[PDB]
Amino acid sequence: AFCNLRRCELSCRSLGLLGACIGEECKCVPY
Repeated sequence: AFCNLRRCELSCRSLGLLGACIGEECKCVPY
């Protein structure tokens, strides 16, 4: 299985971050 990486990005774009993935679990971070 993959991350919901598009939803992960879109959920953190409102916070000003770039979303990424580890295995199937996602995290976002500032520029």
